[PDB]
Amino acid sequence: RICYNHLGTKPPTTETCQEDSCYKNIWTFDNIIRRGCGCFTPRGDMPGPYCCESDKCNL
Repeated sequence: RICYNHLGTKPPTTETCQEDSCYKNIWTFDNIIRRGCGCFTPRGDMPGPYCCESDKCNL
């Protein structure tokens, strides 16, 4: 599937990745959208970003 791992300062790379789930992380520390193919933490307001099992999965 495709999930981006851009921003911080440098915005061009995207992870055309093989994992069963990917996450949208919109906080970090630096107030930014920097994220990836990983996750696998049930997001029942548990430690982690919001994690989904679809291509992009809402930008």
